[PDB]
Amino acid sequence: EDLLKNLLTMGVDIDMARKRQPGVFHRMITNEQDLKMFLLSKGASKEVIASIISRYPRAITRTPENLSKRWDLWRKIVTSDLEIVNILERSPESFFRSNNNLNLENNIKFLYSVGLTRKCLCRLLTNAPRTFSNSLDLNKQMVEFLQAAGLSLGHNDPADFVRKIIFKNPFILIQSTKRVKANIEFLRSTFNLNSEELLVLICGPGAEILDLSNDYARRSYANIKEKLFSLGCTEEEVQKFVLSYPDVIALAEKKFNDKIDCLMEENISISQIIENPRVLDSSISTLKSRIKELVNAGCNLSTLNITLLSWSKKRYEAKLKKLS
DNA sequence: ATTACCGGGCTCTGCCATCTTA
DNA sequence: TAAGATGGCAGAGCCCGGTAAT
Repeated sequence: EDLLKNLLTMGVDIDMARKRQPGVFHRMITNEQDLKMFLLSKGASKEVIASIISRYPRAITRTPENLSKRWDLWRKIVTSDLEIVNILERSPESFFRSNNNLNLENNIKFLYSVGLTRKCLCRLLTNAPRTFSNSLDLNKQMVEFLQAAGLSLGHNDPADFVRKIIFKNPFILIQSTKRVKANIEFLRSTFNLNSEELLVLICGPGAEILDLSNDYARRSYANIKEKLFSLGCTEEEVQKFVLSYPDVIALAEKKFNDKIDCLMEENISISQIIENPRVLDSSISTLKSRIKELVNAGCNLSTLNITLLSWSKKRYEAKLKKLS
């Protein structure tokens, strides 16, 4: 009845909203006013509230009480109201897509029961909020899948692998077990790779790899192989390089290639590059920016130690002064 | 005094398909 | 038999600085 006019006053993108959840508009009762007041109660700007609703309309169908109990359960994990406003601005659906506050509460029990610390639950929730809308069974699945993979390989107590992984890869619990499995095999296959080596890879420098979508790791490594092969890098060189800096798989193929070229267009050998993988941390902008700075003093780059291209502003800028 | 080695800190969706449920 | 609840998917880095090494 009064619905559409409210949303207009609230600043909502009504057309977008209708298309995302049309069933919300076929309802004889809605709590849009309650919700606005509630969020205003907790710090949220009028604009944010509109954005929120625009993207997840079903939000307006929750009761003040439900909202309050959920919010309080988030406060058992995050410490301030402002921290929660900010999360919801970036990810409304995670808060509003369920209304099962019992299940939420059990997740939290379960996560504690698995040995994670508040510091960690806070980390999950802040970066991977949607963890807390998973059903209990779904969070169990994954956790049991990790435990399994823990003991399937050398690790003495999976309990502590689980934590290492979840700390380093706070996005692990909202990936399918399918996806994660495949990325593990891809790793095992393509490289050495005995249980011990693999474990350290997964908990550490290549933890991101487990979150890559189906066949993306295959296809990015391929492009890495081809691109380096094309430059006279043997396969062995190629492996040592990627195992020493597995992060490089995440880059989009064009981004990797570009980077290689923009360096090498300035007469930096491929050999110089793969022997100092970390230079690829820098953005292309950071790279060319810095490349112009240096050639623009006496440096020839052909024979310079290039580690500095990926140093901090301070260490880099310091060294640049000294070179003029 | 200066570089190497290595690990940390930010990282926070939005959509579509497929069940449940009332 | 329609909404709500849930699972699952593609996407595609950068930067800083403590401490060891020299």
